[PDB]
Formats: sequence, structure tokens, C-alpha cells
Amino acid sequence: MNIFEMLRIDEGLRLKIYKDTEGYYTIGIGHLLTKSPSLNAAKSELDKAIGRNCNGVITKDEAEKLFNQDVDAAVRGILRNAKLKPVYDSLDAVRRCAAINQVFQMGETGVAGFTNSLRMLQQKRWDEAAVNLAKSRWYNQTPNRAKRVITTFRTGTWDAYK
Repeated sequence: MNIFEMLRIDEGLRLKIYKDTEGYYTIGIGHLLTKSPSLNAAKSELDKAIGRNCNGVITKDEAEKLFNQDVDAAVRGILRNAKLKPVYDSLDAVRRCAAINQVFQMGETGVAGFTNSLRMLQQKRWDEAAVNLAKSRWYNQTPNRAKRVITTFRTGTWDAYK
């Protein structure tokens, strides 16, 4: 298991524009297109992202290219963020994947606001961090995915992903 395999499980792969868990137009492996309710705005964003007129559909290669960009961007966001970087750097490789997963789903600013969880994770208070992580809109809205990510933070193993 690695971050790509982990996020592929959590996000799925769909080649046609779909709505994510929040109702927002998305494509590929959790590539958010826009928060606009206008499908034409989503299609414009898609065409711009891919560099051709897609008419709402992409190939697997194209989806994987966006995914590479999105993972890369998530990591670089973490490294540029004064609140996230020290916590990320304090973690082992497996827990770093959990961190990337949460930032991928929620965005850098959202995760940077998880002050008490960040502190507990840097302190390596794993069970306490796991309890805190679950006291969240994130957990309540996507509990099966959040449980997997939290188990990864708690244990530093891939047990939740088989």
C-alpha cells in the first residue's frame, strides 16, 4: 500500500463528471472541478484541466494524470503550511499517508484548523488523537472513510485498507 492506492480506494475512479459526497462536480479519482451548481461551469473547468474539449468524459490515463497532480499539490500544500509541516515531518511514512489523505479530501486550510488533533499527533498520543479526529463534521459525514483514515493515524499500519 501507498498513498495512490489508498486514495484510489477512498475516492474511486469515475470517467464521467459526477457529484462528490458534498454534491460538487468532480471527475476521475476525486478531482474536484468546481463548487458551482452549473454543469457547464464544471465542463469548462474540465476542458481547461485536460487541455481539450472533453464533453464531460475523460480517459483513465487522463484521470491518473489529474490524480498525480492533485497528490503532488496536496503534499506541497502541507510542506508550505506553517501549521501542517512540523506535524507532517514528525510522522512516520504510513501516518504521513493518512495526513495526505485528509488534506486531499478536506483541503489544506480545513486540516490546518484541526488544532487539537494536530498537537496530539505531533505528541504521538495516538489513541487520544484518534478520539479527537472523530469529533468532527468530517467523521460524521463520511464515517466509513474517516474510520479507515483514523485507524491509519492510530496504528501506523495499513490494517484498515487490507
